[PDB]
Amino acid sequence: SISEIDRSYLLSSDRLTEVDGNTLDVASEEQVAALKAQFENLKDGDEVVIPNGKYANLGQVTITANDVTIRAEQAGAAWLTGLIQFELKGDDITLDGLVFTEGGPNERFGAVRMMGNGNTLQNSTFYYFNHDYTYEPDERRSEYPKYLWVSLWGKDGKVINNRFEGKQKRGTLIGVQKDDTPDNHLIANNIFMDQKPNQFNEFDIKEAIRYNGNSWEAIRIGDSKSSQWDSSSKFVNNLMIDMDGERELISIKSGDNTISGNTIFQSAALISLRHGKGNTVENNMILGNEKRLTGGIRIYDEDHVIRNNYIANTRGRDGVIEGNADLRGGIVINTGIIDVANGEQLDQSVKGKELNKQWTPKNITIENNSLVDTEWGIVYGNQSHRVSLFNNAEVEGIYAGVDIAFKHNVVDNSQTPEFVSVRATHDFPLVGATYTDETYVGQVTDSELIESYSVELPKVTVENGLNAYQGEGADVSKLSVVTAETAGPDYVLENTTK
Ligand SMILES: O=C(O)[C@@H]1O[C@@H](O[C@H]2[C@H](O)[C@H](O)[C@H](O[C@H]3[C@H](O)[C@H](O)[C@H](O[C@H]4[C@H](O)[C@H](O)[C@H](O)O[C@H]4C(=O)O)O[C@H]3C(=O)O)O[C@H]2C(=O)O)[C@@H](O)[C@@H](O)[C@@H]1O
Repeated sequence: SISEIDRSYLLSSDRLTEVDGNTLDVASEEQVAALKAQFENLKDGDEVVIPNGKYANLGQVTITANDVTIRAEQAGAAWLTGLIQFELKGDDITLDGLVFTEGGPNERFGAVRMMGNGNTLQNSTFYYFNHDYTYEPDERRSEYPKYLWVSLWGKDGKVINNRFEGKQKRGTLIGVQKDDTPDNHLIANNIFMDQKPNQFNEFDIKEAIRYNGNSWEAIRIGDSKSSQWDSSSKFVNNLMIDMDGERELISIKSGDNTISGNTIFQSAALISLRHGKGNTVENNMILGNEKRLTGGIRIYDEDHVIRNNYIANTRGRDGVIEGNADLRGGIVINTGIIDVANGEQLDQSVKGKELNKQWTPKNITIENNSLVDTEWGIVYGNQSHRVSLFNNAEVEGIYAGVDIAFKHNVVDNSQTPEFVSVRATHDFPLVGATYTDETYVGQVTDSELIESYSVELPKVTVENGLNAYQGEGADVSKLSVVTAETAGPDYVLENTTK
């Protein structure tokens, strides 16, 4: 039952083999060199099968061949340590069953740079791959370097059935580096665990905290320069546990993406529609389990669809680092810095309103969500933005969300009705908000901004440990918890080192 879920349950499956790292032999400098030549002399259609063992410091491994598979002889038993980057330049390259641990990326765009079309990373495990690369506050501004683990630069990439555990230095774990056309990447059925910041005193440098405490996402799809183009990528059916990197768990920074059906458990980080248009966030199960600074989804930009999510037991309103508009709750409609009600846009040529700034939300559909025991439920934004991560001046000119349509949502704080189910604010009234058959039980601040809603719960049943509200809220038929029965590789590792 929902409240009783824990990591052990989420991570258990009888399908999983144990791979003992202690039973693996360390390849010699000679054997590593030989493995390396094999990689680089591949012909199209070939396979490289890596004998069980631990292989230190492969370094820069460039794959130019098409239609090749690089795989462990036994899944999980080819451990790649020290510095390594697979740079996948050919099309239709598959990496399969690899382990990256006790080492770090040889170049900052990750252990795996998926640059061709149809590249795949599957059944693989990253375990605390935070080591061996220089990691210092820089001379210019005391900024620590961002190192990713996987990056996607081509088309039709798939990152499926992997485990990405313990990313604990700065940098997004997966980055999509796209161009002007749709990418159609699939990031699905992965396990993400234990990302967290400030494990190496990065935050001790107080003047640099706004940026040093930023760029710890689990995934970033697109970026500010590319954000006004469609990616059409999918982040679906993933299991995320104790992912606490930063304010954004997932940063969507491009258009037409799907972020749906993921289970997000005790993660102090929000799905963030940061830049770009027309993104859809549906059927996710966000189970905060009462952990501080958990939350659902925060929203900038236009045309998004947020429907049928189940967001439960979340806590906390204000992130610890200031000036980053870090306002949390179940669903947060951010302020931005442009007058969208009069058609204003962000624009790379307009000083102060560049594409990396804050697009006031507009034309948002928020329907059939169930928010259960959320300390801050639907939060209408009031943040004051800074000019940039590096300029701490406050922007004068802050606007509220526009044309926000709420329908059939249920915010059920019947357990602790002192919790704020809907946080409206006369400081920033929404413009053209509509309310259709909303149900809000618990505190509603500035309720006179809201035309109508019901304060009486429909009939409530429990189906599969979820609340089902008769005729309203998230349809529980569309919802299920992702566990290691479908997510992650088909093995677990023993005798690893952080
Ligand atoms: O969430 C907020 O309310 C808000 O978020 C912060 O803004 C966004 C902006 O896009 C900002 O520029 C910044 O993104 C940078 C950053 O450097 C990030 O790591 C990423 O870098 C990518 C990108 O492809 C780059 O071109 C690059 O060379 O490296 C990549 C990398 O992964 O290293 O994207 C760039 C960028 O595209 O501009 O942070 C963003 C974010 O965190 O969501 C900021 O306004 C913050 O104060 C505020 O909290």
